[PDB]
Amino acid sequence: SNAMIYPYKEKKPKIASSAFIADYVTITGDVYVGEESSIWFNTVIRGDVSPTIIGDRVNVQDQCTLHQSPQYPLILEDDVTVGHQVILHSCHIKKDALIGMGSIILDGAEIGEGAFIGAGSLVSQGKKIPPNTLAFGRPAKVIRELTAEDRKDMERIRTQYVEKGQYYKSLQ
Repeated sequence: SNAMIYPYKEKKPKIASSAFIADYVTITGDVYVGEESSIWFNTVIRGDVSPTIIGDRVNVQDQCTLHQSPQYPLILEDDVTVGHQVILHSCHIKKDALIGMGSIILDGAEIGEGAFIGAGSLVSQGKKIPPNTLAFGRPAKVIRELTAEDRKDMERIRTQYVEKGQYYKSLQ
C-alpha cells in the first residue's frame, strides 16, 4: 500500500486489480502482473532492461529481486511459487514450478512445468530443468522425479498463497 510504482521511460507497470502488492515493494517499467498474484514484502521488480511477465495466481515471496539482461525476458507462468530472497534474472519459469527460497536462477534458464528447485540453489545460465523434477545445488542438478506427494504439497502452497495474498490485501 506503501509501495513504489514507477514508469521506466514510456512503460508503466500493469498490475491486475486482484493482485496483492505488499508494502515496501518497488515495481517499475515493463512489468505485467496477473490476477490473484501476490508480490510480497520488500520485493523489487525493476522492468528496465527486458519485459517481466508474471501470470495468474503466482506468488513472489518476500525480498525477491526480479531483473533482466537484454537478450531474454523474465517470465513467470501461471501458478508459480517463488520462495523468499530469490534472485530471478531473465529466466523462464514454467507453470506450476516452485523455486526454493534463497535460490538464484540465471539468464536463459528454463524451469520446466511443475519442477521444484531446492532451497539455496543456483541454476546457471541456459540451464534447462525438466518438468516434474527436483533439482538442487550450485550449480543445480536434476536429482529425481517428483511424486504425487511432492505435487500435493506444491498445490497446498500455491493455493494458500493466493488466499493469504487476498487476506493481507484486505488489511491495506
